[PDB]
Amino acid sequence: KLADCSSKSPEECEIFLVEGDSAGGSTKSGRDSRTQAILPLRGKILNVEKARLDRILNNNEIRQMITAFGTGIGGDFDLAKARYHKIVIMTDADVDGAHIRTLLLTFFYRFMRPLIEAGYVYIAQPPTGYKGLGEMNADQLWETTMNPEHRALLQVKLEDAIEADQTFEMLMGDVVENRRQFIEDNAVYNERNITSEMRESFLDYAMSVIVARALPDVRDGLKPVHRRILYGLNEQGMTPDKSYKKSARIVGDVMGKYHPHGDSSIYEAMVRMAQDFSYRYPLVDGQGNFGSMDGDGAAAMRFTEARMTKITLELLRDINKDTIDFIDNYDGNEREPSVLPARFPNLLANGASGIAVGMATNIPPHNLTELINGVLSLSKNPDISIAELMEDIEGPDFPTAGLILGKSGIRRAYETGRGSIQMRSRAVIEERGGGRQRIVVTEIPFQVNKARMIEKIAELVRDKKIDGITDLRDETSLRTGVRVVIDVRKDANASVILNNLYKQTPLQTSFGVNMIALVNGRPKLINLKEALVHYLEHQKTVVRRRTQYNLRKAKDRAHILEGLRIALDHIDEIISTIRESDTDKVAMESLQQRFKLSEKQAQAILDMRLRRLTGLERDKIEAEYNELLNYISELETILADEEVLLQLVRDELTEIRDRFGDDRRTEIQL
Amino acid sequence: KLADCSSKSPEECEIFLVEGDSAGGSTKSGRDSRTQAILPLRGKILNVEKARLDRILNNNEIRQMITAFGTGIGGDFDLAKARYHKIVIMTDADVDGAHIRTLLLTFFYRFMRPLIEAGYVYIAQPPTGYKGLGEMNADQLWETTMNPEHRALLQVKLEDAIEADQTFEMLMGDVVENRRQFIEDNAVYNERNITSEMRESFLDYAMSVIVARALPDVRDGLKPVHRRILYGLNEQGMTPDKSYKKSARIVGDVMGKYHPHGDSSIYEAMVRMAQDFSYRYPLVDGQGNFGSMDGDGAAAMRFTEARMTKITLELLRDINKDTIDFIDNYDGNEREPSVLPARFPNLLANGASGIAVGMATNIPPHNLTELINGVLSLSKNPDISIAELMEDIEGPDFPTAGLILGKSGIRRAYETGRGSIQMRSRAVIEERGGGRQRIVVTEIPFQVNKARMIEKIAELVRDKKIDGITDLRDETSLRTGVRVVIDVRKDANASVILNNLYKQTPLQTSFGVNMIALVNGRPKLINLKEALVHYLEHQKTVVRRRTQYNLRKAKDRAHILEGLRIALDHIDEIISTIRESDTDKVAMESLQQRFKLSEKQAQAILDMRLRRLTGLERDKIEAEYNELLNYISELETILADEEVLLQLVRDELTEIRDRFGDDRRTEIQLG
DNA sequence: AGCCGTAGGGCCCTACGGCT
DNA sequence: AGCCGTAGGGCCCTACGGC
Ligand SMILES: O=C1COc2ccc(N3C[C@H](CCNC[C@H]4Cc5cccc(Cl)c5C4)OC3=O)nc2N1
Ligand SMILES: [Cl-]
Ligand SMILES: [Cl-]
Ligand SMILES: [Cl-]
Ligand SMILES: [Mn+2]
Ligand SMILES: [Mn+2]
Ligand SMILES: [Mn+2]
Repeated sequence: KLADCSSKSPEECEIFLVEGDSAGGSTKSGRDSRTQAILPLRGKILNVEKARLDRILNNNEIRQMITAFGTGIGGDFDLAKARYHKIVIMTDADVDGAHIRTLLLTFFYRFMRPLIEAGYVYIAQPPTGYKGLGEMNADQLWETTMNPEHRALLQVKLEDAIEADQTFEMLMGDVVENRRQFIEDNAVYNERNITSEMRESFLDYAMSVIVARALPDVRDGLKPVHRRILYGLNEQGMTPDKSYKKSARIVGDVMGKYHPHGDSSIYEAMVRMAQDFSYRYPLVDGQGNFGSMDGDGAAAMRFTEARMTKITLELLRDINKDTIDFIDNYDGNEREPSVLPARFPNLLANGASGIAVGMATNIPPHNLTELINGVLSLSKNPDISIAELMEDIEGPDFPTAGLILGKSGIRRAYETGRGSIQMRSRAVIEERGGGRQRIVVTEIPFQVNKARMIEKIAELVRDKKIDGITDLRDETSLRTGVRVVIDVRKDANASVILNNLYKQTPLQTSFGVNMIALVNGRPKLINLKEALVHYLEHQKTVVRRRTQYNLRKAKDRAHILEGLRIALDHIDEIISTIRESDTDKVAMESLQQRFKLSEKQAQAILDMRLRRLTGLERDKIEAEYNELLNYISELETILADEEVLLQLVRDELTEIRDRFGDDRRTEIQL
Repeated sequence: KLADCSSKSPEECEIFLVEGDSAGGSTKSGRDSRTQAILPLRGKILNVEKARLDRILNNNEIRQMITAFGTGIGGDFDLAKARYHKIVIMTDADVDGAHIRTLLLTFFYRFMRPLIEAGYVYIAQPPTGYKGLGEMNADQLWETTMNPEHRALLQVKLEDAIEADQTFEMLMGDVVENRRQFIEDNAVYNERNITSEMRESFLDYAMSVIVARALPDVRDGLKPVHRRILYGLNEQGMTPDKSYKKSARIVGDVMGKYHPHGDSSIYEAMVRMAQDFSYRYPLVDGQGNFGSMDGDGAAAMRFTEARMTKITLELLRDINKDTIDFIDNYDGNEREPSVLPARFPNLLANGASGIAVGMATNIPPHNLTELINGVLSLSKNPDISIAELMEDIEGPDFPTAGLILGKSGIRRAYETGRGSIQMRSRAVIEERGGGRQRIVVTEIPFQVNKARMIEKIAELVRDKKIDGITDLRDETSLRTGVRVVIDVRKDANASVILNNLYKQTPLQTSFGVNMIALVNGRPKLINLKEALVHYLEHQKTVVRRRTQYNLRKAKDRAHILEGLRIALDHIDEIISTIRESDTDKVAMESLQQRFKLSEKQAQAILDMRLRRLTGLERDKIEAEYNELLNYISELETILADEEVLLQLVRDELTEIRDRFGDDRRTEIQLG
């Protein structure tokens, strides 16, 4: 909805395009309303390079810009009717605002190309460090970005019409592989030429989606939003032994500290982590309505509560023992983990699916006993083959159970990273009395919506697209579990109906495996052994660093305790020394001198409470020291022999297998 | 919408009504889907005692119920066509769920009475402690509420049709005064008869809105949502000196801790406190788009940042010195203040508007300097008249400045608590060249939406209801301020046009004063002096309790200093005593009997660190003891003489006036 | 009239890749 | 063709009282 300017001389009038009304309100308050109109849009606009033509012309946003510009489109473009001589793209200073700019330019170039050639399209430059313009105060948006006296608008120029053509089709067109080859050749881990602006802005968007949004890290199997939710729960001590915490608090916590994005993305990613039909090993324990297999969303975040599951403690275990590198957060006010310790193989256990740019990923979940057995075998034989690994890891193990048809799709996916896996419901034919039968479905394929699949069966029966079905009911319940009943007409073959259902409904569904994950911060198609080799290497690194951290801290503490033991052994001299010093600093110097102490030891002596001089407190000091010396010698044994450290890796993985390993759910049928 | 059950036999089928899809999901997952259908609604349902039939019949929620029930309505009702023989009202277990229940009952009583008389209407009893059914797990909603083996449904009974009629008309009808009377007459601060159910659930709703939602407390000027926000900022140290904090963290924090309601009510309440066109003395310091006078909303909470203003530190000043009573929060997991110390008279300074039940409140804002001089005059003269307080407090002072026409409406509002005050835009007539003129408006009345005012004027011009306006523009800008231009046709009398605009548009707007506030937890219409009296009596209690807290605290400390003095004087024997003690208890027991020490004194000695034995601490400890003793008598002098306590209140008020007092913005012109 | 301000409640558009 | 899941972006109904 346009906020027009009062002047009607197009030569001096500017229209700014902003992402929405949050951004529009700061822009309206700061503008010069005589000459500066504002059109807030609605986020991502239609990609006209990919869209059917009738659909573009019906698009509400497309239509409001055409109307606003007054020019018309395509053949009917009349540049003499433009209502503004500066069209100013002013999206947010983040990667999504870069994307929206590339979509806006695609539309101008494909439908209002003379606007560009006439020098009418500009790119505003609002400062970085604000999530959107709505975060800026009006006078700041004026002085930095909109005031003609200070701003630095870039004018879009079209130099090479053929290169611009090709550019728009490669970046914005539907041939993914040309977009993908552009990203790989260019990935890096005033006036403005449109080709160049399109390239740099789309690459800026595409790389961010690839390494910091849609794909999981090979080491902990997490995407950034999930890693930040799980770190946020741990920062707040939201452990299984504590009471549930309001989901609104959690989301608001994670958004402000670590994840500068919309609340629905954070909340709905936390939700998936609590759903036992989505996560093979759920990472979040939800209290309340957390959605169903029928596609119902969760309850609004003001109602639900959450904490960590017990297995999530294994993801976070030893995160504060210098086991993983922390990084600066998005605004330099917080620290966050680049990766979680991940003391079970979470990428394969829970799987992943993510639509990135130029590529996607689709990793099925696995049984945790089999995975760790697989890692165990790899650790005892670096040259193990994929086939040997499949003796441990039979194939996927979906939270929703069901059946897998055959093994060659599994084997291809594990050997190459790509493969097609036919999944089936668990369905039986059974008698219902009076000579009649029914088909009874008790498990359905992974990621299939049950209500949607039932409606698809009702549509087929209604439209006479399948014969033999008299009735269709969902009898699922907490007491029953999943139970879908399809009653068969008397004397009709119910095996033929079922096989037809497998052909015409999601009762059979394929899972296309496409195992892409971040390896060393780069997207990579990996096979099964590589995924396990990267995980095992992470675990050797974590436990080595935890050992190195534990040894430093123990030695420091022992060093302190040696000072307290000296003080307990010479308590009268300690008192005399301190009492005869004017100041704490003279005391600290004199203690260092008399008793050969370090500064840290002297300050520990000065900080000791008189209660530490009682009998049982002196014994406590001696006991902690003796215990610490034994602990130090054990830690040093581990760092001195790579084999002992590798054996500690296997032992802690075996402990996790025994505590959290469960039975396989999906049956793999020959 | 409707998740129907599979049985088509009505006598065994039940339909549960819940507030929405969040509640519906838990209900749908817990139900027995053979006999239990579910219809989520959309929150507050239409009050059909107040609405006419055309609106009712086209309301989406009402239609869905009628279709689902199958019986038709009114004279078309047919009990034989009921698709269920149990209609179960299962709203959330909170006062707004009680309200929705009264609304649904009203609809059944007025359109489907034979359903009640057949005993087909029931009330479910989900357990308390959940914000909505969407917080329960599926299985616990089944076992507590839906399972026929353990549930306690209430069958709605109609026992006297004359009493029911009158009850529905009184509680839900148009006339407000009968509703207000029922609340006043009744407020206290497995089958169910419908009149009892309607009176109980409605009174619960009404009392909760009256005393814990829409009306300000007379002492600190705040409604519960605003108090909890501001307390929330203070408990997280979001002070003016610290950086801004993310609005979403604040809102999520306040909702979990103290305010179990929608995030839109929390965020919008914080937003208004940050608007210098809404608050005469803004309590929240906002970062980003916090809305405008055109009725633009604030940026969404994921974009904005907030902290306290400096004047808000005065609302919170002394909150940690036992000056106000803390209470348990909604779930018993937290403590929250019942009232803030409010070291400036914030009820009148910032005003309030609120719609409650059976009553509303409209308090206009005032100039801080005038208010405090008012309170000061009062404190010197309990018998002071309203005319004399108006020598200090001339009338409201809107953040939007503007003009007030005359004093008679102000005077009536201050004497009785009610009165109409005419607000006028600041408007001049000026030349624009070529012999033509214009009207220029630079200030609009309080709470008038500028863009809406402009389009009303434009509407009068295009509908030829006002002569002589040729053009109209909004030239407002950050550099210019508010500036609306109205061009006048050449030769037209721009003063006639102006006067017509005051008549026909919000350019002139009334403020209807209705000073209702909470006095001792009860709503009360109060005049200006009573409002000032209650505030001053608050300031006396706060300063007296603060003084008593510092006295208690200073005496505990001097006591500790006396025990440490003794230790430092016998430090060798203190150390030995301790060293030969196996446990801290034996040490405690020994120190007390040897040096005549209390438990806390001997605990302080055992807690003392070694660095405290340096040779100037004894004098440093003696130094603090003798100032503390000077400090204890200063405090005791205040508590011994009420005139001194009163003078201390005046002194701290005068200093607040000097630091935050500012000039009057609204001009009162005579009438 | 419809607006003030705390409350109850929810829906739909867009991009992106790969499988059907 | 339209589904999967992280992302960008917003709008409407209801109660309540006084004018
Ligand atoms: O308690 C907390 C904690 O952390 C938070 C972070 C962030 C946000 N939020 C919420 C809000 C966006 C969600 N509602 C948008 C409405 C627009 C619209 C239009 C038509 C139909 C519908 Cl249904 C809707 C829904 O914007 C924002 O930033 N809230 C919270 N709350
Ligand atoms: Cl300590
Ligand atoms: Cl304090
Ligand atoms: Cl208005
Ligand atoms: Mn944005
Ligand atoms: Mn509710
Ligand atoms: Mn008027």
